[PDB]
Amino acid sequence: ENVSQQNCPICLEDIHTSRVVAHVLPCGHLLHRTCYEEMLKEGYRCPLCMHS
Ligand SMILES: [Zn+2]
Ligand SMILES: [Zn+2]
Repeated sequence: ENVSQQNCPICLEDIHTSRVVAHVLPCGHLLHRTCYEEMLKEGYRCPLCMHS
């Protein structure tokens, strides 16, 4: 399984290490701008913490 290539669990979309487009969460996770709003809206436990 291609786990070496990251994905956005916030909405099952694509994601990459480049944080110029992807906003950095203060816990070190990346998500596209809109998804930063979506996630921060909930303030829920960051699922990305399971994958690194
Ligand atoms: Zn997303
Ligand atoms: Zn985290």
